Amino acid sequence: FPKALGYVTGDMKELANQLKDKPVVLQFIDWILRGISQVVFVNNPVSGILILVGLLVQNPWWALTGWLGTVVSTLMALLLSQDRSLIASGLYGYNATLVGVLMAVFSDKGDYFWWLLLPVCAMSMTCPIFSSALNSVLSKWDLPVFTLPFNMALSMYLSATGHYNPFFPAKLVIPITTAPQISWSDLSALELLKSIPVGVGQIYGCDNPWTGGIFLGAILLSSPLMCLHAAIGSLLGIAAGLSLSAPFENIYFGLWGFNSSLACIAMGGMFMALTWQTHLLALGCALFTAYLGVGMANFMAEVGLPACTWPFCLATLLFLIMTTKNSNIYKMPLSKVTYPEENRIFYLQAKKRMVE
Amino acid sequence: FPKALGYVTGDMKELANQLKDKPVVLQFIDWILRGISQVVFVNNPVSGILILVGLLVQNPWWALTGWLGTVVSTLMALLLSQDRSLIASGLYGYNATLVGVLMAVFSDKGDYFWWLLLPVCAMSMTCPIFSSALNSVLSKWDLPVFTLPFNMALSMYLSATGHYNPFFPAKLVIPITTAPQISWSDLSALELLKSIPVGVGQIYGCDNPWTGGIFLGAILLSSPLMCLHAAIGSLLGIAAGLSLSAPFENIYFGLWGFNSSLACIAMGGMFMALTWQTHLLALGCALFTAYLGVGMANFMAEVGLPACTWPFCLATLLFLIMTTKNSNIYKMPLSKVTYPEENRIFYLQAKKRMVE
Amino acid sequence: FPKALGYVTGDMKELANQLKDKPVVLQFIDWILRGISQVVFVNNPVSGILILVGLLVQNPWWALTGWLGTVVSTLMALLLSQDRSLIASGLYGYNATLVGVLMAVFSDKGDYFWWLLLPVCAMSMTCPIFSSALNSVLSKWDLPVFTLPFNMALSMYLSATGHYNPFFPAKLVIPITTAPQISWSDLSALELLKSIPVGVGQIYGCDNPWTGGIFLGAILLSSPLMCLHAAIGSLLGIAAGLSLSAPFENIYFGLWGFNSSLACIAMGGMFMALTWQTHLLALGCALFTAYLGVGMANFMAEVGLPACTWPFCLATLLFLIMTTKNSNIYKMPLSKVTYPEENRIFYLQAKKRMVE
Ligand SMILES: CC(C)CCC[C@@H](C)[C@H]1CC[C@H]2[C@@H]3CC=C4C[C@@H](OC(=O)CCC(=O)O)CC[C@]4(C)[C@H]3CC[C@]12C
Ligand SMILES: CC(C)CCC[C@@H](C)[C@H]1CC[C@H]2[C@@H]3CC=C4C[C@@H](OC(=O)CCC(=O)O)CC[C@]4(C)[C@H]3CC[C@]12C
Ligand SMILES: CC(C)CCC[C@@H](C)[C@H]1CC[C@H]2[C@@H]3CC=C4C[C@@H](OC(=O)CCC(=O)O)CC[C@]4(C)[C@H]3CC[C@]12C
Ligand SMILES: CCCCCCCCO[C@@H]1O[C@H](CO)[C@@H](O)[C@H](O)[C@H]1O
Ligand SMILES: CCCCCCCCO[C@@H]1O[C@H](CO)[C@@H](O)[C@H](O)[C@H]1O
Ligand SMILES: CCCCCCCCO[C@@H]1O[C@H](CO)[C@@H](O)[C@H](O)[C@H]1O
Ligand SMILES: CCCCCCCCO[C@@H]1O[C@H](CO)[C@@H](O)[C@H](O)[C@H]1O
Ligand SMILES: CCCCCCCCO[C@@H]1O[C@H](CO)[C@@H](O)[C@H](O)[C@H]1O
Ligand SMILES: CCCCCCCCO[C@@H]1O[C@H](CO)[C@@H](O)[C@H](O)[C@H]1O
Ligand SMILES: CCCCCCCCO[C@@H]1O[C@H](CO)[C@@H](O)[C@H](O)[C@H]1O
Ligand SMILES: CCCCCCCCO[C@@H]1O[C@H](CO)[C@@H](O)[C@H](O)[C@H]1O
Ligand SMILES: CCCCCCCCO[C@@H]1O[C@H](CO)[C@@H](O)[C@H](O)[C@H]1O
Ligand SMILES: CCCCCCCCO[C@@H]1O[C@H](CO)[C@@H](O)[C@H](O)[C@H]1O
Ligand SMILES: CCCCCCCCO[C@@H]1O[C@H](CO)[C@@H](O)[C@H](O)[C@H]1O
Ligand SMILES: CCCCCCCCO[C@@H]1O[C@H](CO)[C@@H](O)[C@H](O)[C@H]1O
Ligand SMILES: CCCCCCCCO[C@@H]1O[C@H](CO)[C@@H](O)[C@H](O)[C@H]1O
Ligand SMILES: CCCCCCCCO[C@@H]1O[C@H](CO)[C@@H](O)[C@H](O)[C@H]1O
Ligand SMILES: CCCCCCCCO[C@@H]1O[C@H](CO)[C@@H](O)[C@H](O)[C@H]1O
Ligand SMILES: CCCCCCCCO[C@@H]1O[C@H](CO)[C@@H](O)[C@H](O)[C@H]1O
Ligand SMILES: CCCCCCCCO[C@@H]1O[C@H](CO)[C@@H](O)[C@H](O)[C@H]1O
Ligand SMILES: CCCCCCCCO[C@@H]1O[C@H](CO)[C@@H](O)[C@H](O)[C@H]1O
Ligand SMILES: CCCCCCCCO[C@@H]1O[C@H](CO)[C@@H](O)[C@H](O)[C@H]1O
Ligand SMILES: CCCCCCCCO[C@@H]1O[C@H](CO)[C@@H](O)[C@H](O)[C@H]1O
Ligand SMILES: CCCCCCCCO[C@@H]1O[C@H](CO)[C@@H](O)[C@H](O)[C@H]1O
Repeated sequence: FPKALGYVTGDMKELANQLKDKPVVLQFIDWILRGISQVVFVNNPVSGILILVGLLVQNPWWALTGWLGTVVSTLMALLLSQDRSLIASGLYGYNATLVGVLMAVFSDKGDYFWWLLLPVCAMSMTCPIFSSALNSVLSKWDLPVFTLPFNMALSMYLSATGHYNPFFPAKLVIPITTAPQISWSDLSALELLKSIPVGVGQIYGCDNPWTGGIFLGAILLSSPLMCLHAAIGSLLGIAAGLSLSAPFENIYFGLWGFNSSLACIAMGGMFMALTWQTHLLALGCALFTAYLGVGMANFMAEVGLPACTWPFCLATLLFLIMTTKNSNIYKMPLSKVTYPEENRIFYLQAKKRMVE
Repeated sequence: FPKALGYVTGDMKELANQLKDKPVVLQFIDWILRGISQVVFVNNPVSGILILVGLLVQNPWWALTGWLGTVVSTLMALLLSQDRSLIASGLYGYNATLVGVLMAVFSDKGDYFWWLLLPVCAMSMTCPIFSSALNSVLSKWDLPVFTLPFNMALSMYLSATGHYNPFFPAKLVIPITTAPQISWSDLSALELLKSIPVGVGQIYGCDNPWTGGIFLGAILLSSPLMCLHAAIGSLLGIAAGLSLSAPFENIYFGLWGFNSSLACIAMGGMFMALTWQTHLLALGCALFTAYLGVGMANFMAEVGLPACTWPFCLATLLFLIMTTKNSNIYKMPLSKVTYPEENRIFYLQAKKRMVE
Repeated sequence: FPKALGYVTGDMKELANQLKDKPVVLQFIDWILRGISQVVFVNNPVSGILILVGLLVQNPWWALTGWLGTVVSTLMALLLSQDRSLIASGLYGYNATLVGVLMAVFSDKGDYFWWLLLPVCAMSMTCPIFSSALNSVLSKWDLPVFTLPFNMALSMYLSATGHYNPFFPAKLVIPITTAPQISWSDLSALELLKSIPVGVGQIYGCDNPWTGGIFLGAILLSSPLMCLHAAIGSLLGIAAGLSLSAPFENIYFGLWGFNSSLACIAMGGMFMALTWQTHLLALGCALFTAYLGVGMANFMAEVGLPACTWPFCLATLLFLIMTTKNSNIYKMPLSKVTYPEENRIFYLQAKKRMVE
């Protein structure tokens, strides 16, 4: 356990290095699994395997379409001569992971609608394009693209099909038009506790509590700090939902937790170096993101769309673009971002250099 | 009167300088009052007091929530280590002024719904963040953020609550679905004249004609040119409304005047040096802004939102980003923007330098 | 024929050069006709005459309002001291061409509603402003503005009037709310073939097949490659429509073809040098653009608007911003863009220089 562990924590760069001479198919599978895990900012193929297992526990059909999307986007990125370092760390696959899974989730035709593999492929082939274009812009400000490629691809696909498409109908999204009757005496502490892993699970559209727990274990295996912040951000989404008197069903289903979870991971040591100041900033950002999440869900329902993780992308870019004159609130150079423990060591070293 | 006057015109930089050694609470109150007056591009705490009086004449509850928002945003800006020069000239408070007032205005729970002070605080704490992020982008093109922070915060809050929220319901916004019967014989010249100050008053969501008049006097006290352009832009909004056969009630209520008023102030000597060419350009921009105002009100009503001053921000940024080869149409360096009289002296000097 | 031909192919730069000394009214008419032809990226006044003839075959009223818009925008661009090279090649007129025609097309008052010439003028005067502002941004990334000026002007005008305006009502746009009954046995190969020129004709909102054919001949006269790509992109839009089970009426009317036609022209040798790789990329972009076209039509119908060519602008900017490490997928310097034959000669020369 102690020896074998260190080999599977972090971003497994030793395995990445040892694969560079191995048969190209093994390298490809490594890129697929890292693409899957990058949905939660993790660059680790063992975490990608565990996330696959969680997807399979939720619904093997969604596991299939998410895996298929990852493969097609990775192949497209190669056909289009994208940067190999980005491909090899999964950054040309994770948006198509979300595309495949959530196309399955929002289909109105149910499990194993095999025709769905056509649009799943089609939209997956657009993810590198979306990814390349956005990167070419945002990298000039040293910002990441997050899941903007996925959200653009999905809003476009779901607007194009809609509920009335004869071939690929989507689920009908209906805006609220009555105040939800709220009976606070039925509030269940056990179900709210359960909503924390579910909120993590909904990052991949999964409502099964066991799947959210498996996702948390995947993150934990890569990085304990990231896992802490995933859980905390899910929790903060729950608290926000209750602050706005949201129907308990939606909280229990994790709909208030996946955006704030993603924002809390990103801000809590990932793209900002972890100090007590940026920890509080990440809690603030998670809360803010939950409020933006419900606002965008309402707004998008007026046009028949889900919000998915538009809220996370917009909020987290906003917090990363804000400046301060506080030396302890430090944004990571993207070329130096790995995972919170390591980022913190970099920050402390650079600070000792600043103090010389 | 003549001696004491000069001390209260302009941006009162002598008082700003004399406060730098005074007790920190007096400095803070000065920053609050300047934040209030910056809603109309004025950097003057006496104007901020007069605007407070106008708010109180409209509705003391809105005065309270606007003041509270200004205070919380200013405190947040300090907690977040924002630039002190910007804070001290009110630029980290005015967006939260609008947030506090217009949250009161669009609440469906009426005057003195004390629970409303919670979201008023919450959204006010986001205004520095919105303000910092936007500034970090727009200042690279030497552009101001205008009221984009406020409009983003408010669209997000109002989308998140909506009309059916059990705790903080908003007013219901209903899109038009019948042509308004228009009886032109009832057009009242007295009421259209009255619509000019009301259009200025609606910059802070105030429909009381006395309040609009007090706002005009606040602007006048700081700068006669800015006050002229406020009035003219309100008037141009009226004319636009009539050009589109708008219902008289909406014109009389000032809904056609506040965006074009703001655009006319901004363009008429503030962010462009005042020449006869830029005066005409500012009239054009005010008209354009009124037309964009009604377009965005219709579009946003389709999703349940008011447009507030999205039209002013988008239109005025558009006119400030346009280039010309006309030496007399000159955009002010932001580091040199104070108020139109002074900006014009700078422009004339720089032009004499250009002619040497 | 052989001698006189070469004088009218391409961008007719010899005529442009010989006009520089001629009476200023002839120069102005040349700028008008080039503005008209730039709707399809053509810089050629004979093509502009042929496109006028096609407009007249569709509906002389639309010919009138499109011509009037071109004239007013060109005059405005001069009044505002815009760059003369851009004006003289039609780039300050084509957005107002579309404004005039499509305001006529979406009016609910029918042919020869003479009052419509007021908003046609008004919105045409905004096209240089929109054009200047957008250029000032996009030219920093070496990107064109495409028809974003037109689409912004039109979305703003149509939102401001809407269907219920007492003076300038627009056509009512109704979102889909039932699945279209689809009877595939009635599919007509003759009508699908006819949909190719109609798809080109709808670039100017024209459904008459003869008008689309005249437009294709205008493009052909300037550049055979551009004409090939116009036809192919229209065809690809047809195929997309059938892939999404669109009602045959909409395909036959060319609604699936005009955006993908424009994208295919732009990408197929115009703003990318033409190689077999960029030819395939342009086919992909045309298909992608057709799918985005239907998505934006659905989304915009939820707020009462047409999509017009928002899809073409957004998709083509996206494909032009994507990077690759493929030396054969080469984006043209804007200062070197003329028409595909010539651009290809430039690319081959620069490549021989790269290989030395
Ligand atoms: C969720 C929406 C409605 C509001 C989001 C607000 C948060 C983003 C704010 C509220 C409290 C703020 C924190 C309160 C005060 C502090 C301590 C402050 O530290 C100091 O200024 C002194 C110590 C030092 O030198 O760093 C740094 C900012 C921070 C973490 C703030 C960060 C931003 C926070 C978390
Ligand atoms: C409201 C929407 C529908 C249209 C908005 C149009 C305005 C922005 C346009 C219309 C008339 C234009 C003005 C008409 C002509 C002039 C004179 C022109 O001056 C000159 O070109 C010669 C003198 C010199 O050298 O400056 C400068 C631009 C200006 C003010 C134009 C500025 C822009 C204006 C106000
Ligand atoms: C319409 C939406 C749903 C999908 C749009 C997908 C297209 C944009 C993709 C699909 C097939 C792709 C093409 C398939 C493979 C090739 C060959 C490839 O050439 C090479 O990599 C080797 C030869 C060389 O060195 O150039 C260049 C990219 C290209 C044209 C690809 C360009 C982008 C294409 C057309
Ligand atoms: C029972 C737990 C051990 C299972 C088999 C060994 C896997 C441990 O991991 C091993 O770590 C080594 C580090 O020196 C690497 O060189 C190996 O490639 C790697 O497999
Ligand atoms: C091509 C698609 C855009 C790529 C932009 C990457 C910018 C972010 O940077 C990446 O963040 C990852 C976390 O998600 C880390 O695993 C990587 O080490 C880091 O380089
Ligand atoms: C190849 C790895 C991905 C999973 C493939 C699983 C195929 C299951 O097959 C599906 O099983 C259903 C019953 O469970 C049937 O109702 C469906 O018709 C059938 O297609
Ligand atoms: C069917 C999917 C196969 C994907 C592998 C394609 C790899 C080769 O395609 C590309 O060729 C370019 C030529 O200039 C190279 O620059 C790129 O590195 C390469 O990715
Ligand atoms: C690369 C993408 C390939 C897509 C292949 C689609 C094959 C469709 O297959 C069909 O699916 C239907 C719906 O589930 C079933 O009812 C049919 O039995 C099956 O033939
Ligand atoms: C270019 C694409 C053409 C594909 C034609 C495939 C037709 C498949 O079949 C059709 O599927 C429809 C789906 O709702 C049904 O409504 C039709 O009755 C059925 O005939
Ligand atoms: C590119 C187009 C691929 C999808 C076309 C068919 C999708 C809808 O086809 C579905 O399944 C059966 C397939 O024969 C039909 O009979 C059903 O009516 C329909 O629900
Ligand atoms: C009746 C009008 C006068 C009221 C009291 C004096 C206020 C005038 O203003 C005074 O101007 C001086 C300029 O020399 C400053 O030094 C003072 O601080 C300021 O109070
Ligand atoms: C932090 C929030 C953004 C600040 C950007 C300020 C850019 C505009 O600049 C400011 O304009 C004011 C008028 O409104 C003037 O009073 C100031 O003197 C001037 O610096
Ligand atoms: C402290 C400065 C801000 C203004 C505070 C005013 C408090 C008024 O108090 C309000 O007065 C109403 C009657 O006018 C009552 O109906 C409300 O219940 C009461 O809260
Ligand atoms: C409760 C509200 C109190 C606001 C005052 C907080 C001022 C101190 O907080 C911040 O500390 C930073 C430490 O690096 C400094 O750089 C900043 O200038 C300062 O604003
Ligand atoms: C910093 C923000 C503090 C918010 C304090 C909210 C206090 C709520 O106070 C309550 O308000 C209700 C609505 O007006 C009244 O009906 C109750 O009497 C009153 O107790
Ligand atoms: C974490 C936040 C939990 C706050 C619980 C406070 C409940 C206040 O009370 C509730 O207010 C609702 C408002 O419409 C009413 O509908 C309920 O009947 C009432 O019990
Ligand atoms: C963070 C949550 C704060 C707001 C919760 C309560 C807001 C709605 O509470 C309001 O006033 C009374 C308060 O007891 C209730 O009885 C009323 O039903 C309700 O209208
Ligand atoms: C019948 C076809 C010819 C019609 C009249 C001559 C038009 C041909 O075009 C001519 O080409 C010349 C190139 O040397 C130019 O110098 C002329 O200006 C141009 O008119
Ligand atoms: C002022 C409005 C924006 C102008 C930006 C022009 C950038 C594109 O560049 C232009 O493309 C045209 C094709 O459409 C070519 O005819 C021109 O030669 C080329 O310069
Ligand atoms: C001047 C060049 C543009 C075309 C002008 C055409 C004017 C036609 O005039 C129109 O003709 C219609 C019948 O066709 C009548 O019904 C309309 O009332 C009349 O205005
Ligand atoms: C009624 C329409 C007439 C249009 C012609 C106007 C041309 C002069 O107006 C402008 O004057 C500026 C003065 O600095 C020059 O820089 C510009 O080149 C010029 O276009
Ligand atoms: C520069 C813009 C000038 C606009 C002139 C508008 C003239 C309106 O003219 C009117 O048009 C009506 C509608 O077609 C007709 O019914 C009337 O007979 C005609 O007088
Ligand atoms: C500032 C602009 C004022 C213009 C007033 C012109 C009135 C033209 O006339 C009006 O046109 C309306 C159009 O639907 C009709 O409903 C009215 O009955 C009619 O009187
Ligand atoms: C700037 C305002 C210009 C347009 C105002 C009138 C537009 C609608 O006027 C139209 O035509 C006739 C004109 O008298 C009216 O009698 C009709 O009722 C109306 O349909």
